[PDB]
Amino acid sequence: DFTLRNARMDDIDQIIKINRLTLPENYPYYFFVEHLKEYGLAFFVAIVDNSVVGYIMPRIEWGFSNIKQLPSLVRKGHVVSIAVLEEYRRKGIATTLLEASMKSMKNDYNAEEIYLEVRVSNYPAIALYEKLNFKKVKVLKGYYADGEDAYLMARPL
Ligand SMILES: CC(=O)SCCNC(=O)CCNC(=O)[C@H](O)C(C)(C)COP(=O)(O)OP(=O)(O)OC[C@H]1O[C@@H](n2cnc3c(N)ncnc32)[C@H](O)[C@@H]1OP(=O)(O)O
Ligand SMILES: [Zn+2]
Ligand SMILES: [Zn+2]
Repeated sequence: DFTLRNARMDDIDQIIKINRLTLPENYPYYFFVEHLKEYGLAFFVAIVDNSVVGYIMPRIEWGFSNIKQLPSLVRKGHVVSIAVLEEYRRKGIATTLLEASMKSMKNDYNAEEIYLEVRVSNYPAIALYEKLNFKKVKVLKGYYADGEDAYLMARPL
């Protein structure tokens, strides 16, 4: 099994190892800390055997909606990053991480929608998001450094 808690400063070292193990977008350490500091209530880690094996890093933004047809300002949550170590996958960890963060985005930060980008070939992540009722909003052409497209995916909270 596993447990969930809010991320702390001393988790950063492990969050970074997980990020570099699982994703090509390898942010600097200060990028993680700023999100921990500013939006920490929605920033969660998954713990197995006393170690972090998964994380979700949020940002709460103010600006134009990804959902509403006409240009309108909203508080929107942004899943900047989420990852789970390979050996602990398919156990419901990312689902739980996402759910906890979405709840905090709504209850702590009063966000009314949540969004993210994901590589079009990332079927496990896309499946994960769609299972949580995210919808593909549009294709972002050449979004990634290597030129791969992303799906912008979003939903109300
Ligand atoms: C904004 C984001 O950062 S975009 C990038 C996301 N992060 C990454 O891609 C990093 C590498 N990949 C991973 O860490 C993981 O595969 C994650 C984060 C996508 C999923 O973590 P998991 O804990 O394994 O997801 P979880 O166990 O909650 O599974 C939820 C559902 O997603 C789907 N899913 C997860 N993995 C797969 C897979 N390999 N194949 C098909 N569907 C999958 C399933 O529908 C699953 O439910 P089910 O198997 O019971 O039917
Ligand atoms: Zn993003
Ligand atoms: Zn709270």
